[PDB]
Amino acid sequence: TLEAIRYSRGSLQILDQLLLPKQSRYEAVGSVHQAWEAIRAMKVRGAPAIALVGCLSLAVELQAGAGGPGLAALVAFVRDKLSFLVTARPTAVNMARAARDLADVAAREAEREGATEEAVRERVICCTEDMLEKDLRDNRSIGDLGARHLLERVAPSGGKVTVLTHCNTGALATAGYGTALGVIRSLHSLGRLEHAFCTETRPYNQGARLTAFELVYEQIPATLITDSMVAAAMAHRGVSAVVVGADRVVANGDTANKVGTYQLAIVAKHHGIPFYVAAPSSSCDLRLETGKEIIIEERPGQELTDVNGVRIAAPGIGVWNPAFDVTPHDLITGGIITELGVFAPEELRTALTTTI
Amino acid sequence: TLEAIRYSRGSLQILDQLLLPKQSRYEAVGSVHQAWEAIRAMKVRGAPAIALVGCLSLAVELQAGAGGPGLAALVAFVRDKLSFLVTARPTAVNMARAARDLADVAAREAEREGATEEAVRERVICCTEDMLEKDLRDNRSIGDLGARHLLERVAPSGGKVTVLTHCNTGALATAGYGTALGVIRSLHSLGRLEHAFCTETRPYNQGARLTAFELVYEQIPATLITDSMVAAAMAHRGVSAVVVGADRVVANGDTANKVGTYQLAIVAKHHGIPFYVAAPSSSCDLRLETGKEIIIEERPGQELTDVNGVRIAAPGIGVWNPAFDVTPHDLITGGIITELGVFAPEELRTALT
Repeated sequence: TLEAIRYSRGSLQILDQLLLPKQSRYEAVGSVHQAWEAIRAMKVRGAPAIALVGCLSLAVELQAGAGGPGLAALVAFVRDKLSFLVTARPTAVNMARAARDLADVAAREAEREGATEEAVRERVICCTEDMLEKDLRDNRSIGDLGARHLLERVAPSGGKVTVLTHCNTGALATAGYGTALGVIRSLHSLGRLEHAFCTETRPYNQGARLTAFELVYEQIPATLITDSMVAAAMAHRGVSAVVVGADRVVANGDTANKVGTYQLAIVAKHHGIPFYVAAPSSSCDLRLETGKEIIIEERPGQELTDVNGVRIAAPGIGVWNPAFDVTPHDLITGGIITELGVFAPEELRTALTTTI
Repeated sequence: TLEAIRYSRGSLQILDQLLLPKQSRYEAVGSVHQAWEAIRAMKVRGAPAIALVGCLSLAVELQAGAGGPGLAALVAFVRDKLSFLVTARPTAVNMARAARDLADVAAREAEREGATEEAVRERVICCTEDMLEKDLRDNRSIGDLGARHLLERVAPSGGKVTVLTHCNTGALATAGYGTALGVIRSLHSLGRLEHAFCTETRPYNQGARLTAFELVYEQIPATLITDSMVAAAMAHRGVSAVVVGADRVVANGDTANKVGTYQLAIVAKHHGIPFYVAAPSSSCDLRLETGKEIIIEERPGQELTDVNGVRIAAPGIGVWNPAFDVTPHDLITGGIITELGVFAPEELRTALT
């Protein structure tokens, strides 16, 4: 119901994150170029959402009858818009990945016997619409499967749970519903969520800005705390499970995620509560054997020292501003929640490649 | 060293913390009333510093020939200003503690045979100056004894250390030198400090504002990080020890301190590095046995949701803003550093009884 992407045939709107959280407002995305400019201006947030916004905007152009006339002029049209869509924010694989599928889908269809301009046009549109429903359905699965495994682990006989989360993994990082925040939604909709705790997530503040927003909007009983209150909250506020998202999960289950996650896992262990990572398999990168092989992005120190255009920190001080940390898999005590089920880290590699 | 208090007989100045960390400005305090206002204004921070600024301000007035005349007049004068000083900012009980003792000092001295007005005047000034020296010399023992113990524990083979700290515990929270930051200063003078890490310490941002300022000022090699960055810094930036301050230490060594401290202790233990609480014995409270007797103050949520007059947090979210958490003595693996030296939590009661 909370939608950062609104799409219907011939109609695409996006929620402008630049205006959040004071104001929630939608912007109409008329063209591939508008999507490109919106993605780059960071109105659209989350690699899976960014991918979906670019491809959906192509389908709007196609619905409008853009591309061609011809067919090879239309395949050419599609491939050009995608490779241009890949240019917007090559932060991540999602756009490039989706571009291949569709472009492959167009080619296979154009290469079909009796192929026409019209067949390719609709086919590309329909697969694009398949993508969107697929992300929504997947995120729903992560939330439901995650909520179920968690209840079985923590309160199997009935009884509510209190969940603490980190950064933003909800409707504002995805097509809709979210991952870790999806799990919270499912618990809540089952009437089994006592309370949700969300951290500020310095220095980019996605937890204070975006997660708090979603929880208020959903009228989910929630409390915001600082990153540094996480242990006290586990000790004195009855937290019984921790669920986080992932930037990247590697083959052994080591998980790169927004910084503070590795701290959360340590603190969860100490208070003996299960630590869950919730991520789609498209977020699991099975090339890397270990979290060692992950480069940690370091961002400019000013982004840590300054907030809202004003420097808070003392002048001259050195700064370390890693965007992420890596959580070793032995701390992922709850599991890794995917659209294909919840997995113990040692099981992840084999389960992803051998089950549908 | 950095001075938030510059005092000479007949001259008192204070660093204005409001203008930090962008500017350094020193303000004269010629009167008890002026000190009272600077304290209300929060130009002066740290309970021991507040108490000293007030007592020294009376000392400055007492140097002025102010108070009296007679003897019994001067005592009432001293006692009136001290009781007056307490009114400004009573959350810190250090001023109230100081007022009694000084009032007791003026009285005890007034009570001597052959008493003179002059003898009480000077005595009260001299006592005030002794108080300042004691705070300074005590904080220095905390730093020196802490650093020597920390080095023997962590780098017995020689070699430099990297220390991570939390909130502000330096010259800007004390009379000078500081406690946990005093330990970092002492490691630095010994040439044994590789680096210092200081946390932001949300939501009042003392580490970002004040600690960073102190470290830069002393040209101590230092790096500021967020509170959520602590685990990654231990694991990947070679932290060899954690040293923090204390709001309060109870008899078993359970320690109440600026929130996030309990988190640091957990994370420190994970990475197998010693956790140190640095606190003067005057901050150790033998009346409570156990951390379970400590009541945690919760501050207003707007102080967490807003930075610098602007709401960061989304509208309508509930907020928890405890000022402190309590660290169980089991996690204090380095020890408790007092002006007498480093104590294991279990040694502490008999050491201070």
